[PDB]
Amino acid sequence: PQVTLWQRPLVTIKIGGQLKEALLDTGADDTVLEEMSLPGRWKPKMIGGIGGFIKVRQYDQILIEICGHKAIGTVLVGPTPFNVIGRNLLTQIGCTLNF
Amino acid sequence: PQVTLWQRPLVTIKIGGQLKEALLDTGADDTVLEEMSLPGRWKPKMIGGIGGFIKVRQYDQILIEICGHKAIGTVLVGPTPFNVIGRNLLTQIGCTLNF
Ligand SMILES: O=C(Nc1nc2ccccc2[nH]1)c1cccc(CN2C(=O)N(Cc3cccc(C(=O)Nc4nc5ccccc5[nH]4)c3)[C@H](Cc3ccccc3)[C@H](O)[C@@H](O)[C@H]2Cc2ccccc2)c1
Repeated sequence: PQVTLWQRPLVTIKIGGQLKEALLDTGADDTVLEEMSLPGRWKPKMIGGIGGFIKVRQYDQILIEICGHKAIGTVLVGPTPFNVIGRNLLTQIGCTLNF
Repeated sequence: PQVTLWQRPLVTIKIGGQLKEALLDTGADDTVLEEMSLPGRWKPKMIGGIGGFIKVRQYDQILIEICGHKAIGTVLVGPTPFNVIGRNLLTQIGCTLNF
């Protein structure tokens, strides 16, 4: 659908059997989610934002359903203030910007 | 134009007589630019991001031209790693997300 930006572009995701809301974030290269229960092995990673750097657990091959749309990719789980869907997944659900 | 998200959505802006490149960022509420010479009066502000919070100077009613589109708005200048156009200006140039 089309989303204007007068509000935050929030969507529902289902991940790991849990329902969450997340921002569709075109500035973010990677998807990063607040700390939560995911099955599996992960590897530590460090990522940067405004404010500085944080350490996150990287999970690969995770299935996310964003709106109805399923995608599989790497997810980083970490101390973010908000769940953000980044370009790695936005690409898979066919998201574009238009102006 | 429509922009797909396989690469960072960068655009040229002109602000304060100077030409810069900036990311179109649907997840950012506010616009935040690296340190630069703006004239005028400003206010301290702190904003948060992934990584922590930073202190910035807020300038109001500044003209930006982003592509050939003029907008006036608040801009925050400070130590971001990259210039970010946030939704406060994205709404003025008519930007939309579509999937
Ligand atoms: O993959 C990422 N990295 C990365 N991959 C890697 C791979 C390998 C190694 C290292 C790596 N590193 C990555 C993923 C997600 C987010 C970010 C960092 N990231 C933000 O940090 N941000 C804060 C941001 C940016 C601009 C403006 C604001 C804003 O207005 N805030 C605000 N607070 C306030 C308090 C009071 C009053 C007014 C206020 N206003 C906020 C928001 C996301 C966000 C939104 C809400 C809450 C938390 C985070 C932007 O949307 C994002 O695109 C982006 C912007 C940005 C992009 C690059 C550099 C710096 C910044 C990076």
